[PDB]
Amino acid sequence: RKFFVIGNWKMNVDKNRINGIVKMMNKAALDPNTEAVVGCPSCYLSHAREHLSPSIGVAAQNCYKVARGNFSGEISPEMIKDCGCDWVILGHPERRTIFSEPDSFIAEKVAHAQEAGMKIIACLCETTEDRKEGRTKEVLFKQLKSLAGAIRDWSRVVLAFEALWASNTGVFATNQQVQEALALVRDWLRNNVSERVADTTRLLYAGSVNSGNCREMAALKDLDGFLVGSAALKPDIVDIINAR
Amino acid sequence: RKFFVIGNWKMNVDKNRINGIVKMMNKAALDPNTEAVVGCPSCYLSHAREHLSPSIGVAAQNCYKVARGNFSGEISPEMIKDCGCDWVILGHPERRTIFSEPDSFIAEKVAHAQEAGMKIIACLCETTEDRKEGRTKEVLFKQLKSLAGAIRDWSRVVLAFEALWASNTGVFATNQQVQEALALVRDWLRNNVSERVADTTRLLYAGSVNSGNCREMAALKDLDGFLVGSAALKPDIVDIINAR
Amino acid sequence: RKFFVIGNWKMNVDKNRINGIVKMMNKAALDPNTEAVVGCPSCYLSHAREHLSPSIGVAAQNCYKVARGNFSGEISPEMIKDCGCDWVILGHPERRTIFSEPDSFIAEKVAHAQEAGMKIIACLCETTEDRKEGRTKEVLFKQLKSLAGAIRDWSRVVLAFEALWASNTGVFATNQQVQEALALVRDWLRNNVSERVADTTRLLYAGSVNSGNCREMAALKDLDGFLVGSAALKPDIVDIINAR
Amino acid sequence: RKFFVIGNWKMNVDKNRINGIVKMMNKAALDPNTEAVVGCPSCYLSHAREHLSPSIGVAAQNCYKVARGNFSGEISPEMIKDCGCDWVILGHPERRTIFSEPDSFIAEKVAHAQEAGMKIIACLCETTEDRKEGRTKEVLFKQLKSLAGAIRDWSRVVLAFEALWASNTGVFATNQQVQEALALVRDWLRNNVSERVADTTRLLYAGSVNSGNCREMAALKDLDGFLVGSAALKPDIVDIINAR
Ligand SMILES: [Cl-]
Ligand SMILES: [Cl-]
Ligand SMILES: [Cl-]
Ligand SMILES: [Cl-]
Ligand SMILES: [Cl-]
Ligand SMILES: [Cl-]
Ligand SMILES: [Mg+2]
Repeated sequence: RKFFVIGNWKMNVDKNRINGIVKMMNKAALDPNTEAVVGCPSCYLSHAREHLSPSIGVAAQNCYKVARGNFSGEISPEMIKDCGCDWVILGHPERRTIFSEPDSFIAEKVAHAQEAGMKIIACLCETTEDRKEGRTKEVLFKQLKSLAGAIRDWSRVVLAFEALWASNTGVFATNQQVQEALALVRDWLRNNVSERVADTTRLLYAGSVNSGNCREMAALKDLDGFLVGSAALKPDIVDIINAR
Repeated sequence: RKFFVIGNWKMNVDKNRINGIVKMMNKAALDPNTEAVVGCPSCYLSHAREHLSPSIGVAAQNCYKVARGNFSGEISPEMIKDCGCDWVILGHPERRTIFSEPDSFIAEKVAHAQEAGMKIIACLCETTEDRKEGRTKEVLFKQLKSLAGAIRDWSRVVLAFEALWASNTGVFATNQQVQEALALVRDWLRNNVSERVADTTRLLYAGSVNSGNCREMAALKDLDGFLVGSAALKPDIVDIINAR
Repeated sequence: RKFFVIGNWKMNVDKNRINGIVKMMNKAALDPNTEAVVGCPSCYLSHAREHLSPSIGVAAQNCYKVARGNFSGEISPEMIKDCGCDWVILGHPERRTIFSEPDSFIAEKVAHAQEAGMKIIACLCETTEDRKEGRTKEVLFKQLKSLAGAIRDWSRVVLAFEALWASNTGVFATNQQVQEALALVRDWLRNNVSERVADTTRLLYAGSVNSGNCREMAALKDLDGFLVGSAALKPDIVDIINAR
Repeated sequence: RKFFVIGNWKMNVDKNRINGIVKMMNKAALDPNTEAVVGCPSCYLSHAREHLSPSIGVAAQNCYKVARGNFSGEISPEMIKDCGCDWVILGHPERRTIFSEPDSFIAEKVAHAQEAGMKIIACLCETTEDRKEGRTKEVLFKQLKSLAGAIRDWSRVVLAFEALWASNTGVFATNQQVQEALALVRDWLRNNVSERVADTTRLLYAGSVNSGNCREMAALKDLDGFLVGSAALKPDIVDIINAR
């Protein structure tokens, strides 16, 4: 499983900031054995893709569930590809919570993105309430069951897990908690899809990884890389790419 | 009130289709007394702005309610301006219905778009159900009260009204019912904001307007222009801009 | 209403026969006051369009209701446009009878072809059984009601009426029966859509029309042209185009 | 039995997408021991055949049951051959389900395509309601008996089996389920046609095959190749052709 790092710029960049990040990533010595991608706002996809090293992917942060139509404010996988970009993040925790996107909606998006030839970073997450009530496994099973019902080509999927109780709360997940969550996800794939898919699907930890903790975290069992928010905007992203 | 036409491309264009529309609009003999704008998918804002005559505006089809932050899949007025575009459509009926955007959410967007210096096409709509339950006044007044609370500079706002019951139900809106809906909005502004605002604010009809019915609708008493979808992709958009 | 003649080649041509027909139509003296179109098999659309005079349109004989997807054997309006063609025939009596296409199916096709910017020849028909049971008004009203629910841009629609009891039966419709049916359709548009649409929409007679009866039928009050089958394969199509 | 791969583009391509797929397939190092075909929309048959290496066949995705006639929207094997294409897919599960094509209709098409000298990819399928109830043998034998009655020249036929219950419920058929079904089909040929026909007829699996599982599935007993949809639009089609 090739080490995989995606830096999600969320709604935190403009053209000037992207130019600086892209120049930094273009100039740095990057581990050739890491597959690196950046998550870019829809309005900057073409700009980012034209300037960034072609070996680094560019992902839209969301898309809709059909190729065309009367859906003001939405973009399709077909339009992302038209901007030169191969990747899309689907089911991001911010869409699931702030925008209340249901699992069935995300599944419709994943299914169409797959038909369009996209590569997908599909996100899983558990809330503070989920973890306190002991529903971690229940929520992950439900989210995975929904995703797997929409996926026909697992080779073009990467999965990311975020513990929302560890995002700007004053608490981080322990190494054991991270390893146990990703081991649960891999065992789900093994038992409900196939051993081949379990053994080849990259599982990411989405959390507060940075220069100071990435090498430690990159050695965790069942971890294949990272989905990073704030470190994507900083030199830390180079160290994370280089964590192995 | 300066005649105003916005052609909304929705999710129906790619870069090649935009290139054809933009060439057509750049080359067309457009009435200098019409203010013309196109509604453009977020991923093509910069492309459209860079290729479209500067005298024609470019509108994003949606935006979020703050300038920046951890909002995957959203863009801000500040980012739209960073793409060189001055306009944003807010409260479009497709967002109100398909995406269930409540008035209070649209209000937050309109307020921050006002703060950011955007020009806004703020949309009103009456559903088929609203028409049959006889609550047209009730729903339109609630929508307007919400918008007006979020607007302190009406010079940068245009209002658009869609009768959702007038598209693909078998029932067609007469010129009389269009004029009457627009006069209702205008008098609400007279009663609840100011007569100066009512006299100066452009009120648009959003509906099935094309080369065949546009000259007749452009002469309705309280109509100041059009928000059009399908015709925006056809040569009709020039005839609509030139409807007077 | 500009005189309109469409020659439908149905499934009666190969490349060689198309070359013969196209050569004949290209060289013939055609009335410039007539809008001429040919109905062409899907596999020959590009060939017909690249060889036919730019003055004469090319129409596919059918299409599906979405732009793309997992629909083996179907083509979309977007693919027809990609072949350089502007027109599609929808609801042809052969598809309503042999292929049992229901009104609601044809309505989805018309609505999507409209969204895609096609020009449409939408067909109505009464069967021998309908006429025998005195249900002529009933079936035409039902078909019209369905089509009207799907049309937003009447400027891009032509309607054609076929009396199937006049097709390879040994009975022809009289000129009086044709005028009565077309006047029925035009008054339905007056009553249920608008006077302006009734005034401007071309109504065609689909039936056995050839050199010997085209001038007489072309003088019928509510007839605006012809949807021709067998004469489209013969020099007669030139006389029909020139019937006024 | 020569390994056989058909990549069905369904209704998912335009001329641009074909040109990229065709250049990729043209430039690839393809196993000369694989017979490769692509399934092409009717309106692009000539375009695909004219741009594709002669080593790769081109199949229409459907046709009608006679050579010519008053059948708007239909094409014949004779017309497909006139476009230079040798193959036709008949009985595709999308035609059997979405378009409700009955076995008797499919047999009329197969018999006429045989008369016309076509090569045929004839499809079988088991729906969700079929795997449940357990009618695997009975409905498949109905489809097979119908195809066999319409075939006098098996050298020009390939059979494809789709477990529609898999794709439609979002799961994958096991390798034992695939081998069981193809062994079932071949044993039916052995007992009801001839040993020589069972021994020489290529049986394909129609399902979600991609670069990750194609080598595994290509080694399955009684499997002679693949009918693939989504992977035909991706570089995976090269890996599938080369899976042996
Ligand atoms: Cl990319
Ligand atoms: Cl993130
Ligand atoms: Cl602008
Ligand atoms: Cl609109
Ligand atoms: Cl044309
Ligand atoms: Cl009347
Ligand atoms: Mg008053």
